[PDB]
Amino acid sequence: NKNSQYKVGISETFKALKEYREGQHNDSYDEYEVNQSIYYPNGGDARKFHSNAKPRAIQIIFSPSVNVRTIKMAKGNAVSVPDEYLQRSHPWEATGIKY
Amino acid sequence: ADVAGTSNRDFRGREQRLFNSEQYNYNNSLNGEVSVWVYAYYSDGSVLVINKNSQYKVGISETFKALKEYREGQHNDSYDEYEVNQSIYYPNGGDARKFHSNAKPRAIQIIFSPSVNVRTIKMAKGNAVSVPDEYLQRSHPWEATGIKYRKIKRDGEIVGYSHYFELPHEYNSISLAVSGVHKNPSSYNVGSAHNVMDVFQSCDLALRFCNRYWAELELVNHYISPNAYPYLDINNHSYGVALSNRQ
Amino acid sequence: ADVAGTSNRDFRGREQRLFNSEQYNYNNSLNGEVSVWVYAYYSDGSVLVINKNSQYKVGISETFKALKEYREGQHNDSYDEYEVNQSIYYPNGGDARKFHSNAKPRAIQIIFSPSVNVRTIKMAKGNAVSVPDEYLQRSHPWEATGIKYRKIKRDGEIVGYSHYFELPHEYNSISLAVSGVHKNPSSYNVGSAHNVMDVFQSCDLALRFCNRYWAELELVNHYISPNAYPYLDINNHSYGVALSNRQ
Amino acid sequence: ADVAGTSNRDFRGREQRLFNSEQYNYNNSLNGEVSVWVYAYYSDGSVLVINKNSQYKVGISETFKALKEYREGQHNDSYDEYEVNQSIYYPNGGDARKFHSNAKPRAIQIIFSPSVNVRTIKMAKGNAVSVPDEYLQRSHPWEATGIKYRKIKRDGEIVGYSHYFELPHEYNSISLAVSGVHKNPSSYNVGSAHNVMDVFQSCDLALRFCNRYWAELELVNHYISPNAYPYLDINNHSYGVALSNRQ
Ligand SMILES: [Cl-]
Ligand SMILES: [Cl-]
Ligand SMILES: [Cl-]
Repeated sequence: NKNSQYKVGISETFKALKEYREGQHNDSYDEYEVNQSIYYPNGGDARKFHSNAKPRAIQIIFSPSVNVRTIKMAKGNAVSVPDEYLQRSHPWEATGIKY
Repeated sequence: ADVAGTSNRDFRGREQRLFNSEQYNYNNSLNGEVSVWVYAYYSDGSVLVINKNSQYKVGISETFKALKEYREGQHNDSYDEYEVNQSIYYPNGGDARKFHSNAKPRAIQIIFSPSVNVRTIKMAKGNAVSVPDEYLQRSHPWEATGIKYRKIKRDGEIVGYSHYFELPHEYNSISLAVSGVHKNPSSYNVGSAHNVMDVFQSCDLALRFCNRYWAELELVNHYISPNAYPYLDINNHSYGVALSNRQ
Repeated sequence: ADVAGTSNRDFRGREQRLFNSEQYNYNNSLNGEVSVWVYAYYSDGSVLVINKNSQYKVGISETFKALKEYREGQHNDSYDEYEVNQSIYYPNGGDARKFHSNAKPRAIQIIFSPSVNVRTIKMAKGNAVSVPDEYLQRSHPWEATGIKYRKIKRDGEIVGYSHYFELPHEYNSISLAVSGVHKNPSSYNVGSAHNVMDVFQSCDLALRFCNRYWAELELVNHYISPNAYPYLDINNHSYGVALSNRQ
Repeated sequence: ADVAGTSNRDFRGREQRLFNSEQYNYNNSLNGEVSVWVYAYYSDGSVLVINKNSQYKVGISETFKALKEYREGQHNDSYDEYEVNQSIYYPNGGDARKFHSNAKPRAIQIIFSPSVNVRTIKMAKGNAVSVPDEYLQRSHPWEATGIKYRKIKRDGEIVGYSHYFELPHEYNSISLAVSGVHKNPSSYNVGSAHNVMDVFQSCDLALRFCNRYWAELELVNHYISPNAYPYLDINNHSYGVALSNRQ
């Protein structure tokens, strides 16, 4: 959650959105290897096909004080590029119509 | 139809050249990305990359501690490295069991995308307690280092800009921020009242990436090359893809 | 000699076809195996296979707990998974630190060898405390599910039979047994007094196999294909070897 | 309509009574389940339940070692308990650091469903190396203990059968198997040639359940009561549901 005057946003990497269980085991070495295999195909040496730490869905909610026409989203790939290659990336999409 | 590669009717040929030219030129538009990379090189040959990609302007700011080597899911001497930090912040301030932490970076490479204006680049290279120039009272909060950036070139095209500095001495203990502004040859100020709130949104929409690769070879193979990123390796070899007016 | 592939004197050709036909037909004899496989699919993409191979008849019976994912030589949340079991056996019966155990199977595939009689197949799909139908008092101990089995076919031959069901809901918490009888088109009952003690010995001589593979790809490559086993993958692709009257 | 509870036209009333009667009677049909439970009582007040539910006949067979207390996801003295096993198998055979293992059961309760024929019940209560009666040479492989089974009754109906024996002495070290056959008052032998292969399939289709509950109270609340199972507690109190001709 972020709460601010005038404007507000959240920006998270692939890694930061993965499940983290505070004070429990997290397969932290294997999950480093998972990250390498997500960043580049066959880039890692993980002992699993699918990390259960990967999100299954995202909900974005705005307060009723937002102007919906101003909403912008940068949904990147796992190495934080909006649209396949930086050279051809618009840094956001205006997704207000979908809210 | 005309035969391939013999006439002005090779539309497949003309479209391939336009496809590459449009990518090059879109990146340099005010609609396009500007990107910075900081590479921290460690003595075990591993490399931390921090990347940020944003519209209008972009930067990275890291503390002394955040630039030290961290091996995800391995032992890191985490208690001794707290003590190392205390002895770096103030001479004889700590109780570490080592003279030199191998987690300290041996060098930094800063790379900008070719969409940066080099004259806008600014760097705050601080001491280990995050003061730019010895004491805050006498610190200019940045230096304009653009003149030091080398052109990373492939097939005669600029694919990026590199500033590299080694930290080979025991006293090279740094905090680091770098900043650049997207090219804007127009007289439309992207920060004028009309568009300033879009620049505020760009700060929130900027995407970050960070990862430690085991070797420069793994960085070139699995980070630089697959993403068409510019790079300069220890042997002064340039990587990247030339796009302007090219098939 | 006659030239290869031109006449009825290609004895190498005729023997190759008979070799394959004899394997197909031996399996369908009362001397031959009947085999069942249960595949438990987990959310991490791993697959538990349980196989049993026996003469006359064959089955597998597993508790709720035994079908849960177990990673040999890794951490399994073994204390929390005891608590998960208590909360599955009775609502609010446990003190687990999670809503959904990722060790719960997401789907089950049952496969029989082509030597099964499909009309004999029986399944006991129980609740998590191993009761077939809500309460023992009103439970028929099985359902005859043969009508639901799809033919796994290669080159027009039936190489096996598949029943697949997903468990995608939080309330899909099962115990499982399945049973089938070897084809017997004759009027020699293999369980008649003459041979009944041989069927008792078959129960003791049945060979079991179990293993967790990391991915369906590893299962296809290293389990299904090397052993000439039938299979149906998530993309509805059939695996196995056609043998009847084939080179 | 007629008023509730005043006439022979209370169809809701008649259907409720038939619904319960049909459950009672279905269980006693040859289509119905026969169920056995073994309860192993430990000194810490915990109770291991092993349950098996099958058509035609049912049993449980456990080694000395398998009946010992196992606490999932807690410390179990696993090395010392190996040594305990060696000293139980042969006097002075081990090097344990204790006189009495608190993992040894203090008592056993065997319960059968009311669908059992009590005259068919058989028990093999072995020594710790799984010999029924001192030496194999002189061992009958079972005793017919039906005469010792008490009727578990609720509202005048038999809801189950109980055999209970304490193991309070240091020398009470047992292996255990128990077996019973479903009621069959007909002259249709379910093991005659016509149906014998269905009895073989029943062995494979039998569903098993096992779990350690922390207390008899937790067993009554979360295992016995929710599943409409019969039970007899330490205070000689009967649990279960009367169904025959009852609303
Ligand atoms: Cl523009
Ligand atoms: Cl035969
Ligand atoms: Cl009947």
